[PDB]
Amino acid sequence: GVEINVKCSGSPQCLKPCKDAGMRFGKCMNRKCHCTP
Repeated sequence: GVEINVKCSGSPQCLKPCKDAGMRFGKCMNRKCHCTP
């Protein structure tokens, strides 16, 4: 279960493990963002 949010662009928190595409679409930590802006 890695979908606890649909509004959290806390980049090194979501983006540190997803330092691959964009900064957001869903959750930061637990879910390291669904990085599709």
